[PDB]
Amino acid sequence: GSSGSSGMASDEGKLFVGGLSFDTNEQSLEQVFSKYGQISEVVVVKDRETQRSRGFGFVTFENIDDAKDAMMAMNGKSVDGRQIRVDQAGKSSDNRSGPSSG
Repeated sequence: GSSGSSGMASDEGKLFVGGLSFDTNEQSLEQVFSKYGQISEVVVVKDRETQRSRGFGFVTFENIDDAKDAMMAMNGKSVDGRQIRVDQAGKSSDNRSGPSSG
């Protein structure tokens, strides 16, 4: 097929990584994404029964450019001899509030 406008440019900060090796943990990822740029936090989705690892995760970056900066690097990279991919994940979070005065 042939696409016209090749460019989303709608990064929010979170990245969508898939095909992560079981070994790949919240730390490993960071250790890598850290060499590319700054990181805010990591999130490795897991099952509810075995609670091991679904097979994908997401690393939150301070700002937008911060993430996209690393995406252009990981996007189609090999972490420890793998073939995972990286691209704009999107925006997914739940509201939350906390006390101030006590």
